[PDB]
Amino acid sequence: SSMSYSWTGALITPCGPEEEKLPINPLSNSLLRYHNKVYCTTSKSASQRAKKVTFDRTQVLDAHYDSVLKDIKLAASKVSARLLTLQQACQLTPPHSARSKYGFGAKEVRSLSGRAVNHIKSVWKDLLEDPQTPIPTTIMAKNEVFCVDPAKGGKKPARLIVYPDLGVRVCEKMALYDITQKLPQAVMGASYGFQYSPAQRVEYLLKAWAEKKDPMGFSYDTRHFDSTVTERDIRTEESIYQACSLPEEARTAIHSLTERLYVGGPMFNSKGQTCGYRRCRASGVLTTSMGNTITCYVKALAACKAAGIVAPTMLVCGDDLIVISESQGTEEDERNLRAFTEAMTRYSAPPGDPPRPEYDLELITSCSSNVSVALGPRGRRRYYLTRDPTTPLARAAWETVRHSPINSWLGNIIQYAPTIWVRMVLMTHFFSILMVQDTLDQNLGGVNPLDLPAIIERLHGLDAFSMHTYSHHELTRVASALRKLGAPPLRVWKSRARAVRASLISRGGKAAVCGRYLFNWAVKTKLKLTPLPEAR
RNA sequence: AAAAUUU
RNA sequence: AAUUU
Ligand SMILES: C[C@@]1(O)[C@H](O)[C@@H](COP(=O)(O)OP(=O)(O)O)O[C@H]1n1ccc(=O)[nH]c1=O
Ligand SMILES: [Cl-]
Ligand SMILES: [Mn+2]
Ligand SMILES: [Mn+2]
Ligand SMILES: [Mn+2]
Repeated sequence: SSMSYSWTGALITPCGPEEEKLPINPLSNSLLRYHNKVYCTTSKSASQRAKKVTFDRTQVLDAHYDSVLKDIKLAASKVSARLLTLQQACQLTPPHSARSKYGFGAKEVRSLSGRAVNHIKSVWKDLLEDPQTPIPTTIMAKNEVFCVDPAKGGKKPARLIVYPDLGVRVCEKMALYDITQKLPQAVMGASYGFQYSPAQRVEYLLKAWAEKKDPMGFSYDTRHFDSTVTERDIRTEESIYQACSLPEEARTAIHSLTERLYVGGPMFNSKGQTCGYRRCRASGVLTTSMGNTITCYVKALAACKAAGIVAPTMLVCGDDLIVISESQGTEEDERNLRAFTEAMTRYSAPPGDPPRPEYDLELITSCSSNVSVALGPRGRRRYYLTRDPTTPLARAAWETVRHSPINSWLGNIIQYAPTIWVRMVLMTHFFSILMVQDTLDQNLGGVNPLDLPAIIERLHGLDAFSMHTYSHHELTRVASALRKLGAPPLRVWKSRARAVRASLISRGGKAAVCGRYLFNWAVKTKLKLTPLPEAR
């Protein structure tokens, strides 16, 4: 029935200019050599993306769907949710949010300039009066950095971002922000992934695993999820929103956004031409994340039911899903998973790669990450979260006139501090760089490099400084990724680390603490690391 | 472009 | 600011 998009043939033009790497990358040329492999997805590539996501959806629901949808509305209605004042919504706007066509941007919105507020007032008026005229949206290519992979095609084409004008974005928040804060957790409970921290994610998975007599796990991800979302899914989304206690004024705003924006509309490129027409999710609207998550969850819980998955414990984040169930033997597990996929496929959520039962927690990947295990200081098993370092390393080498990658180095150091690739490679590089630069004291992304030990002890536990005996999968994957980007292998990073360590120690102060906690892995005779005052 | 988590 | 979807 529904085509996902149609296209005039106008191009998807760039919003800014898309910078090139330069013949010299002075921050990362000591980190890796293969700079030719590191690229940013361009707007020229958007054409290729559009072909891959334009297709005809058909959808066939069933008693299991209906049943799951019903139960989900009974959950929804134990929720009441308020409108947000025009003003409170204005100030959830991000500081750099793309400006409005009507002569103001986010500074004005956040400061409640009166031109901005009056335009927003009229926009909300029109939402309440007119509940049908479609609302124009802008279409743009997302710029992100990867490492080329010739196995899987060369370069990925850019994903498509589709969004309404700033005025409209504020009105969405007025109508729905409060819902986004309450509905998913109410509807999905413990299954709602975003509620958890990484530590909690890991623990939730181990508890789920431990409680099965005989566990089986898998993960699922939908190919081009936003384009698989049907008009009917979006209206069913509305009807889930409506099932809460709402002010009548919200209901009209919800219903109107739904019919005017969410289910479809025309799309314009940055130069103003009509680009095409859309009848799936616009990724760029306030409801993108909540919607995806709720919709994914309905389809998934139904498909579990269609396929016989026993005692499923779920975890859902957007279109990404893990299910840990009671195995019915491998012959049955294979068959049930094929059934799961058939169902999701009927529901219009077809797999990127077909899923597969697993019986070892390390082999389940979701949101480009997985759980792994090492040994702690006293020899106890320590479970932690990690990932292929390929992309983060490529992003670590993205230097342009307009972009430094140092913040990315730090981001990953914090998020993945227990991993062997952060501890040996990124930490070593980061500290080496700043020492020589003599900018340790300086803040970056509102964090002081010299706090890191406290920060990591707070977030990952003191065990992140003493972990050893990493897994084969993890050693293999790391070695393989450093070889792939032409970076030095782990032994060299051991040498560089000893030096960085010595120089930090002999600097005294917080540096020396950094050098002793972060790099104790690097010395032959360890120290005994005690908790840190600063952390509690 | 939107959200969540981390800080 | 970082990461993720
Ligand atoms: C664009 C999205 O709606 C997207 O389709 C969905 C699932 O992401 P995915 O990583 O599995 O990609 P597919 O589209 O399924 O190929 O998460 C949203 N999403 C994802 C990435 C992003 O920057 N913004 C976004 O709103
Ligand atoms: Cl231990
Ligand atoms: Mn997907
Ligand atoms: Mn309605
Ligand atoms: Mn996904």
